[PDB]
Amino acid sequence: KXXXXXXXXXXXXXXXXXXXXXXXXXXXXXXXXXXXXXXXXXXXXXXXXXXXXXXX
Amino acid sequence: XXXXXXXXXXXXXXXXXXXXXXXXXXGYSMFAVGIGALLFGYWSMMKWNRERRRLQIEDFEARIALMPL
Repeated sequence: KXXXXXXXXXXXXXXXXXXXXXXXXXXXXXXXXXXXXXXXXXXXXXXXXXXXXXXX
Repeated sequence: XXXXXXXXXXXXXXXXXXXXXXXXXXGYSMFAVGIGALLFGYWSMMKWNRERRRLQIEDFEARIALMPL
């Protein structure tokens, strides 16, 4: 019969897709990003005049 | 006639003879068999482990093939 086929060595992970079904990419479990990214500004500080301490 | 204990020596039993002598093993020849058995030991053992690999991959393939499980 044509039923006989030997594995020989290994599968080596085969990739095949045809049906897909709704694609499905993003679901996971999380609903929200939560507060998003924190506000951070970049401008590079010049010198900053006068120290905070009593002795200057 | 007088009869007493007679003297007999014949072979004298050999006065102090060494019996201890080197036998079978020589020295360098024993290492050729000793280390020779080791080199024969690893070569015979590792070929079986390569034959075990034929079984190993085939055993884990059964898990991948079985998805209704």
